[PDB]
Amino acid sequence: NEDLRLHLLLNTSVTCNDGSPAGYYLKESRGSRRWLLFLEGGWYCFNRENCDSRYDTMRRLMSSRDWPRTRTGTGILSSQPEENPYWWNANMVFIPYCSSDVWSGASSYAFMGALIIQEVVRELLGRGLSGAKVLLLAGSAAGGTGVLLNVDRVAEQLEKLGYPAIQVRGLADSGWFLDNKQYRHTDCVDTITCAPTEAIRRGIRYWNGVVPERCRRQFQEGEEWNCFFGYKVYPTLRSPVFVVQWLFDEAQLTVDNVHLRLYIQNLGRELRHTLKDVPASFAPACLSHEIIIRSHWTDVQVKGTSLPRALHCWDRSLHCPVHLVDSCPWPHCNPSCPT
Ligand SMILES: CCCC/C=C\CCCCCCCC(=O)O
Repeated sequence: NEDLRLHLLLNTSVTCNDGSPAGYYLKESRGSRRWLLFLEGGWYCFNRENCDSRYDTMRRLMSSRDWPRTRTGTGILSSQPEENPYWWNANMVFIPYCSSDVWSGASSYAFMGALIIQEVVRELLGRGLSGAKVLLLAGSAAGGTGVLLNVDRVAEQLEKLGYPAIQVRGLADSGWFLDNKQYRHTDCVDTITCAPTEAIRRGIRYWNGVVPERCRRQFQEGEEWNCFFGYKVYPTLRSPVFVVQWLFDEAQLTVDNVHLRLYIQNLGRELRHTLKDVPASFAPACLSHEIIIRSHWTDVQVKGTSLPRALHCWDRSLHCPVHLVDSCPWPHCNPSCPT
């Protein structure tokens, strides 16, 4: 009924990590010229040991063999007006994360995250995307970072094939991280604990990871890893991109080696600073991780404006405030924070 339905890619060369076919879930919207393509998150692995361990304990993130044939859209993928006041009628696409590579892989464990996005788009042309006017590439966590890496690729691809009437845009949620110093230094062993900078150096070589050419050209060769960090990729992006980022992201803190005060401040403070020249943003002062596909994404507010209203104001100003960093230095100084 309102279910998004599973499709597997007709090009079987484009796969999940274990060779199973990749795919996408879709709920078509009679009428709408608006497309929402959401990239799922779920960490990553950068060497054999970590990927083997991910494969045994979090196998859904590496294979499509057990994917259910349908799933219900939630938050911004919801078709219920109460849950998704402005976007409920869009064409809804969910792209499951089965490449453990922050959607950067292009080598044909296989790491193919960038080609999966590429392939999904090509398929959707023949499903009404050909007749589309707005394409919003959204994603949470690793999927939030994957938007940054892919949004201009997706734009370029759609010109090449003869579809300049589609406007590609980005929404990066909980995907904007700092390449910073750890609280308590430690070796690059576990995914959860390895430092942000070393993790991706490892990752990019392991995944034959590719980054957007406009960021790539403007770095020394073998230095491509820099382009995983929002502040370094962003000013280079041609596509308009809205940034949703908790000031105190739980994933950020886990790789900075915190386990539940002067350090916190510095992080929270620099986040404000990295975001002061991104005009499209929504950074509530809470302790959390991800929001755009949670049903309670309508409850959060900064400066009187909800997240759904901010994105709408952002959308209106592209065809009502849009830059909204919550103003304090402490998690739980904002009464509408979740749970
Ligand atoms: C937070 C680690 C440094 C960020 C570097 C590259 C992007 C990876 C983002 C993965 C977020 C991990 C949490 C998740 O995906 O649910």
